[PDB]
Amino acid sequence: TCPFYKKIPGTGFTVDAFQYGVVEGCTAYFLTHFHSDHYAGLSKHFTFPVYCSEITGNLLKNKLHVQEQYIHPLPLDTECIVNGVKVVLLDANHCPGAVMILFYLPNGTVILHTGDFRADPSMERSLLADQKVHMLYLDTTYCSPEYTFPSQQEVIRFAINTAFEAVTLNPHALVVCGTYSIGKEKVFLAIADVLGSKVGMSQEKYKTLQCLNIPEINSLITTDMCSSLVHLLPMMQINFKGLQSHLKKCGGKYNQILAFRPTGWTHSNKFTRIADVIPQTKGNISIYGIPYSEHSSYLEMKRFVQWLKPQKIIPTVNVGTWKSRSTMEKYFREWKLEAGY
Ligand code: NI
Repeated sequence: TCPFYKKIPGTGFTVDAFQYGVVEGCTAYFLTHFHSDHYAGLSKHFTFPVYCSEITGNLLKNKLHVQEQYIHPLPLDTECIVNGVKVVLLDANHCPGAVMILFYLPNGTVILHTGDFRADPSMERSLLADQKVHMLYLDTTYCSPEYTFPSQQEVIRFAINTAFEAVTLNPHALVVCGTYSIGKEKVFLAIADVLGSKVGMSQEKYKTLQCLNIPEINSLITTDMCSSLVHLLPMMQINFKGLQSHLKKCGGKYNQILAFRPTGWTHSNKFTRIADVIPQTKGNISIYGIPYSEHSSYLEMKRFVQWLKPQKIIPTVNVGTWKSRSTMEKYFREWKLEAGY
């Protein structure tokens, strides 16, 4: 059965609720982004209306084989009427195609669902500035003060310089980047760009990337591994065993691997700076774990919520334990008392 935080009161709408069969009363199913916990249950046999961004729609069609007739793509930053209710989709600053959804209820209530997001001060000058929000359905992935990490810009600087230095010292070095879903493409794109290379990958991943409306993508990626010195591999394969095995396959083209594992937060954050991060090393192979997040830090989240001043907050992540729920409500109350709403 569909949980309460996936239902929108006073509508026939659900959000990211595809793994429960047919939901009684649902006239339209919203999908915020193309990540598997969120699309879980969609397939080519689905026969209800799906509302989403253009990019999420390209991926539903080509990767999941959902039929064209049930795909309703909406432009961003645009007031749209769906089943007689006004809605707006806004960029979530998560992965490609990810959105937040504003719902204007027929009774005058205004709801924001964030989907997954990385809060940013630029959201404070979207269409959110222009009216009040009564309920906030919030991505609470990192809702605790210990969850710190650098900006995406700083992480990317670190990766580019690490790669450029290593390959300038040893032109026979190969760079490998891990991936298991969409998101974080800037990591491998920025490294490839500084090395004057395209990114090589499997046919299945090249297909996924072609769905994303990235400018000049055909100049940036390829299925021809041999021509490229940046390779993507499934994240599971980013270990000494996997990478050794991969180095064999390149046929004496390369004598060293430098690899990057993008993670969310890791406890190495609580002591060490991005400047100071070191790899794990075995022989001619080095693996760097880098903290490239596409979710809000605690500080980013707190700033967004204090600016929005919602009357009620409904969390959508970490909801399964009494201790998590209780911890989150405490931070909400401090935030509210500090800012005066
Ligand atoms: Ni996500």
